Amino acid sequence: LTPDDLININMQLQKADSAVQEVTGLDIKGICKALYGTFSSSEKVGIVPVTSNFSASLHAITQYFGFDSFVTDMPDVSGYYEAVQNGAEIILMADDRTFLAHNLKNGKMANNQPCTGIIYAEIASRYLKADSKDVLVVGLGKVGFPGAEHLVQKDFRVYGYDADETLLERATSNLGIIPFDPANPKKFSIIFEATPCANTIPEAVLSENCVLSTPGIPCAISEELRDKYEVQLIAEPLGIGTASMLYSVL
Ligand SMILES: NC(=O)c1ccc[n+]([C@@H]2O[C@H](COP(=O)([O-])OP(=O)(O)OC[C@H]3O[C@@H](n4cnc5c(N)ncnc54)[C@H](O)[C@@H]3O)[C@@H](O)[C@H]2O)c1
Ligand SMILES: [Mg+2]
Ligand code: NA
Repeated sequence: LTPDDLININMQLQKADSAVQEVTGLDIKGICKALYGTFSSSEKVGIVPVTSNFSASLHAITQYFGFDSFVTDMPDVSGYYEAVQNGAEIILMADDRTFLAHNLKNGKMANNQPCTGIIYAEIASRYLKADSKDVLVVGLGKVGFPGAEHLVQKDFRVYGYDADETLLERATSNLGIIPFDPANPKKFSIIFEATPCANTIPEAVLSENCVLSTPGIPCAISEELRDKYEVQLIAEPLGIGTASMLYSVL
């Protein structure tokens, strides 16, 4: 990582912590502890690079959350061996399809996708100044679906939309979410987006001071629409989802 990148990671996490605290009354750590019922004892976490930067970002992130983390010198299997040999209690590693946390002490394993969906949906659901239990979920994929599922389990009135009609069909029958028509816009104060696309939240769906909790990249909404409605944005590239994985595994 360049000097700029390191500054950016800490800046984004601090900014994310403030935004989450403003919205929910708790920081990311607080959200995680309440979500999972776990507490951190500064567990030793071995981050192993996989050949199928990212790991350097993970190191900065895990240190920020108080973990005793290190990155192995070797990648892949040699790295895994090195991590276990050096007393890693939790292993953190990713290929192109899967990013996992594996707690070797208790056997618990986390997948980044549902962990990210759940925490971003949790943050959204815990908006203190919410005037209803209506929540809009945009994107019902590997991150969105678990997020919507969590909101349903918390007895929220969950509206969902996905541009993939088959996935929308699946979610509407298996989860019991209300299919949302973007052409029939109702106003929401709680929005959860999990899409790799921009401009996915129509203006007409927005109300003033609404919370948009989104792990999606690029941003679901433009800066101009964000400013016009004073949207309380919760958006961070990696750390929040990583914290969710670690706490879910403790
Ligand atoms: N910030 C983080 O920590 C973090 C962690 C994991 C993933 N992500 C990001 O979250 C995003 C979603 O991840 P994923 O694994 O669920 O992807 P995915 O492909 O499994 O799901 C994305 C879904 O969004 C839907 N979609 C696309 N455009 C849409 C539109 N205009 N309206 C409604 N739905 C639309 C697609 O049909 C798809 O089902 C990705 O950008 C990913 O990189 C972020
Ligand atoms: Mg994140
Ligand atoms: Na997006």
